[PDB]
Amino acid sequence: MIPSITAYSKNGLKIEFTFERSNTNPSVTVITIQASNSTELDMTDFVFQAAVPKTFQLQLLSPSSSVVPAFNTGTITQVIKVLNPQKQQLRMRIKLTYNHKGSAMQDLAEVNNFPPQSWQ
Ligand SMILES: [Xe]
Ligand SMILES: [Xe]
Repeated sequence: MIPSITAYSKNGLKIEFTFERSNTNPSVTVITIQASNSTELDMTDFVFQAAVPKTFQLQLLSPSSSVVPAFNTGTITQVIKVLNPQKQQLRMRIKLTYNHKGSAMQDLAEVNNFPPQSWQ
């Protein structure tokens, strides 16, 4: 009912967002993030961070793990709750940090493709 989106897809790392409206607080959208890794090597010590504009509040819940396993063999799932008291267009800056092939990777990206249903 809220379309899912690919929030990020780069360097073998894909982050999908699925959305649900909170049953508790109709101003809250619950985003379930799924990180997957299409590469041959695990992405370890993986950390998702996000920031949203001033009018919103965010709660990031604990991720399912810290490894995005190679070959799409599973995902990291993590829930972000977004409170949007002013029904503003949701947009988000995400920061992804992980190790891959022994190297520290980090990328900052904007997610500006939130479906209207996620914030209207
Ligand atoms: Xe994640
Ligand atoms: Xe960020």
